[PDB]
Amino acid sequence: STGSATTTPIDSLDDAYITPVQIGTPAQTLNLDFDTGSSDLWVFSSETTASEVDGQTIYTPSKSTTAKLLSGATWSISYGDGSSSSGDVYTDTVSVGGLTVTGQAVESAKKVSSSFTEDSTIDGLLGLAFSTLNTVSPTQQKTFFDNAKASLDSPVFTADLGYHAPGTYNFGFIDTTAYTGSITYTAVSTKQGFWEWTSTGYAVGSGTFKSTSIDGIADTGTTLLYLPATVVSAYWAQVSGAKSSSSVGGYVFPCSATLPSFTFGVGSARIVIPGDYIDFGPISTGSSSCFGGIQSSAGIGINIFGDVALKAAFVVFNGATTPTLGFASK
Repeated sequence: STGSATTTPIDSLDDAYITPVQIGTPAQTLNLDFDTGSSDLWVFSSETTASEVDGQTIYTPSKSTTAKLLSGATWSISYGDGSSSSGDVYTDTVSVGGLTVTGQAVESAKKVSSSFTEDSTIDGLLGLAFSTLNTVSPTQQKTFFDNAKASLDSPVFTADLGYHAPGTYNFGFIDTTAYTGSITYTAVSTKQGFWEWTSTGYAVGSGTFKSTSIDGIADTGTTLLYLPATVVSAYWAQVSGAKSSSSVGGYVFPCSATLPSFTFGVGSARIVIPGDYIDFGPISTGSSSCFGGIQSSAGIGINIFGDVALKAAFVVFNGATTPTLGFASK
């Protein structure tokens, strides 16, 4: 089997991407944030504290003839950005772009933190990291991909995120028309539960490539590119007037600037992030100070190849017995 679904930016900045997901019978379609940095499929629901729902579409398990309470199961998650959610668990039928999994754990939120409530466009998350990170207790549950894998034509999914435009998540096949050149594959460590890999280096603008190993995670659920402070300083040093602002919480730059590109290495291959992808607009409405899309990972504890990086590539998440990651230009 295969599936193919369009993923759409939530706003004009590409702060996140939403993908429609069918849950239950008859289908209830929710727009979920596909997150290769976590492993829970959780949704706003009829059980969510009413004051914490503001415009989201909810899953109502009582209206699904295929929903079954997973007795005794609870979940609770906290994300790298400080947000969180928790609740109980149903199993139900879940379909993404024509690919159907029966008996998928659908984690129903009883509580969500403010940042989720405040984002009306995201109805929940669909985790695509390794199932070892799944938070369901006392019986850990499998991700949608893990459940689908054996049925797929090939045990892979691909992320093709757009810049200021829709893109695609495919399951079970590589669309060879979706990228240019060849796909370069690179080793993955699953020891922390992430799609963790090592970039071979970077360049700033038309500058020379610096060969250096940069361990990090491919994370569709993180907006920005978080890299070591040395690398980030080298980038922003090429932007007149850019500075790290402790009050804002990162590098800012004059909105009048033209940003240089940023290149990262995948083996001997190179992925070029155009400068415009690195502009996240005014820090507050009407400001002429703009927020940068490349930020320091210092104090996160890990480097994160988030959407800023991934959207410059066609990315293969290869879930073979020994997983790997592939990157192609597009």
